[PDB]
Amino acid sequence: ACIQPLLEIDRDSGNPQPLVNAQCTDEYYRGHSALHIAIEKRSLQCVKLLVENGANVHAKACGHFFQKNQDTCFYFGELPLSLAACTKQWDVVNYLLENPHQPASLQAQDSLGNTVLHALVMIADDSAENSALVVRMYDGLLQAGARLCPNVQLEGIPNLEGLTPLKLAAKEGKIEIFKHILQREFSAPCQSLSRKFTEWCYGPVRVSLYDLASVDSWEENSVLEIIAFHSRSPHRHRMVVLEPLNKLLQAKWDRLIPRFCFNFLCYLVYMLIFTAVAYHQPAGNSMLLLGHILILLGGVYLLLGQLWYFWRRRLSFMDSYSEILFLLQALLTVLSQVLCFLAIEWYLPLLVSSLAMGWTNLLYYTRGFQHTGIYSVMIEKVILRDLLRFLLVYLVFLFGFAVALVSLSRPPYRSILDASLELFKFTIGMGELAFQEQLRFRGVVLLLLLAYVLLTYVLLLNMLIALMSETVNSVATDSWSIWKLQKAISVLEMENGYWWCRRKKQRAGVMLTVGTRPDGSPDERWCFRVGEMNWATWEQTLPRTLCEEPS
Amino acid sequence: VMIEKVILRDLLRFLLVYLVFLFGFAVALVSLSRPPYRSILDASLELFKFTIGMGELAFQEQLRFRGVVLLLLLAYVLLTYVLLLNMLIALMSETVNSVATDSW
Amino acid sequence: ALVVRMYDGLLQAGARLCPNVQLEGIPNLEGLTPLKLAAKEGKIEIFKHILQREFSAPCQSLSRKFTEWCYGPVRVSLYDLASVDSWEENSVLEIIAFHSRSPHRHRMVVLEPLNKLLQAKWDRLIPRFCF
Amino acid sequence: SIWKLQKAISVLEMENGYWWCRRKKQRAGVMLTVGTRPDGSPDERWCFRVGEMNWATWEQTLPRTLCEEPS
Ligand SMILES: C=C(C)[C@]12C[C@@H](C)[C@@]34O[C@](Cc5ccccc5)(O[C@@H]1[C@@H]3C=C(COC(=O)Cc1ccc(O)c(OC)c1)C[C@]1(O)C(=O)C(C)=C[C@@H]41)O2
Repeated sequence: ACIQPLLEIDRDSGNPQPLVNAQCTDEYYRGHSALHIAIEKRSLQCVKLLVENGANVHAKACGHFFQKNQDTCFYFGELPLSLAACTKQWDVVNYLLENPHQPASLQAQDSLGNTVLHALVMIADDSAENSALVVRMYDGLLQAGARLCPNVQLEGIPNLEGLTPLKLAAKEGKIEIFKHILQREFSAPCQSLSRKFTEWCYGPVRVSLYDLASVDSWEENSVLEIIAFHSRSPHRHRMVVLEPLNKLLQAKWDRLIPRFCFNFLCYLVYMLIFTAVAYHQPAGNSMLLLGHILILLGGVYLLLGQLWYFWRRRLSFMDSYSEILFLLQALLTVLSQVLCFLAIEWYLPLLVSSLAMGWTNLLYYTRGFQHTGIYSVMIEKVILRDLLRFLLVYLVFLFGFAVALVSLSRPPYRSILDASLELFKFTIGMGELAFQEQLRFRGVVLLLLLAYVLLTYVLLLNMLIALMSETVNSVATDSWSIWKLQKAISVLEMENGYWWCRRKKQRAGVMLTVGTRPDGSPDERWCFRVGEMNWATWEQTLPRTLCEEPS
Repeated sequence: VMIEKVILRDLLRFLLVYLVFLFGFAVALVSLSRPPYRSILDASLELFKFTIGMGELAFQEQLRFRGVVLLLLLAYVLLTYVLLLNMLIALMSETVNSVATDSW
Repeated sequence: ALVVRMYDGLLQAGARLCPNVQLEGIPNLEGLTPLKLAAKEGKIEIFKHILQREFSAPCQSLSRKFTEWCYGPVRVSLYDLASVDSWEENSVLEIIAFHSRSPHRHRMVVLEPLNKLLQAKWDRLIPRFCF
Repeated sequence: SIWKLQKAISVLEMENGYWWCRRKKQRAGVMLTVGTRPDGSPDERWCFRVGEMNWATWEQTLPRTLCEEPS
């Protein structure tokens, strides 16, 4: 009851700065206002009453409680309409849009650049209860924006990074709203906000068109490039399998199979030349000088290509494993030929080390096939995860027992390294244990060898059952989707061209008139066709088609 | 039935990967060792003996580059243990997620 | 469900009949209140009930879980640490750790007021562990 | 959870102190007034703050709060 007479009193006194537009002053709670409180407390009547007296509906609540990544904070954006949208209050959003005094604007964006659609992207994590809220409020705000301001396209407005809500949902890793936005069908009042159409439906077969406005890799800063090279989430291999993306990447791979085979044969010919030059090193001196020159050129080529990769689209151990191994082999090759040109005589271990490393890098090209590509994915995952803690524990046990046997044996076990070598021979199955008959302390040496053998059998058995428990309690589609993500990164690399000659890339998909716009010229969109077959289509209603007869 | 399905499916890609690793390391040891490892075949035979459990490794004390030979042998042993471990868990991922009526 | 229903009913009835006496303070001859007994004997369901307990308008002081504020979906909930804290002698944490003999000890450490408190102790004691 | 129990035993042992220096232990959590008792003075309890995020809060009934603004 006290609100209306108090505002009448504050208007009667004649202040220069009003009471109803009041901002909190603290650093933790800066810029907060009574309108944010009224929207938080779910009271529509107090919102109407504060609006009619003249509350600022674009008040930017920029406090430290209202920022993104601080602990136990609520990031809704700054504006009141973004708060009303995030807090599931539909009638408050409706009144704030359609009031006669001081209308809230959908184009209005916060200090971080985010509009209300970006905020609805940011709040989503995972549930039915969060996801249904976010998709319903997203669709409702788009339809309300088409009603109130038809010329503005609300999904075009970017953040301060330069991202639209679709690119933001791709980067932050939100699967549910990204999957909703890519395939979105609207009805007869406003159908031009759709991204999915049906071109024709002759019986059970039909042809669905998908829009590729920001999805195609032809335009810079795509969705495909953001999933491949800019997203940091562990959701990245799941987002590649979705409905317009899988067929598009399969089409690009089927276009680019010949260049993959050509790059394979070029690398194989390089490694055979490098093998013959490292074998015949020790007339023929002319052919060996030509061979050394070709190896130096190949090393400079691979080194510059990998440096251009790391400069261009990076800034990350498991994701960039292949590029690291190619970089090490290239640097060791160039360094070894520099030392052979200067004759520093240490060129031969670097030469054979880069030779072995270059032959074992031939498993990069086994990702063209599924049957062996998933196998090399598993080799990466075994080397990076499960081998290193085993080596940690094993080297602790090994050098503890080595120093014990060196110091207890006062010709057997002369030094720490020569005792480590015999204790490592026990692991292979080549090591010798016996009753020495010359040492004074024979029984203790034999007891320590028996204990070492039992402990390392325990360690190997543990490693095996740890891998079995990790693999048997795992989803089958994960290895398949990691392989698909590797192919997607590979096809986006082959599309960009070689480093010495940048390629002129082409659009994908046909250009056709999808409909009429609200104003003037008809809607003209680049679309990608996916054929579909469904046998329950006789029950549901027939959708509107762009064409009549299948072509 | 299981013998045929093990031979045709699992063993051949393992042999592919293993022979790539094997002959890469064999040519490296032949060229690095300037009486040990006299030829490509005679060094491939020793690196294959390491898989049986019969293979001899030592600090050679006559070659100039002893430590690099020892380091390459240690790396070969770890990589082949990784490959056999992978083959085993790949068969277990095929066999755990299968219907029991199918072999019958 | 029987034990939690009758436990709450007895607390409300004793709060009505004899208000000054607190029933949950009276110890056994072993020295234990019912929360320490539920922690010691290994009973997960009633221990989990007592640690997060909310009562209503007639008898509100019998709760052990309070909400300090709720701004939208976020809230800060206040949990009482009367016998849970390791400052006092013969705690619930000491009884779960040492004096319990059940096979259910490791399941009782993961409960909602305990997980955050033990993480907040471990993040403070990291440097002495490295030392 | 077995590993969490191991860290719990470790943090109790480090909190108790060494044998040669019996360390003085400190209370955890803030002390604040929760409400009034049925007899006389208000209740002052030592409490531990746990933050939570819940999107089912709108359909349910709103609980009693001890403070007004999030501070
Ligand atoms: C960067 C890492 C992690 C790495 C660099 C080198 C030292 C490496 O040893 C490891 C660790 C290691 C050490 C000792 C024995 C085995 C493995 O594994 C690779 C790394 C592991 C091997 C095995 O080859 C692979 O990893 C398969 C592979 C290669 C290239 C790829 O692009 C690839 O992608 C699928 C997979 C290659 C080596 O370079 C090699 O052949 C020699 C001489 C040593 C290998 O270190």
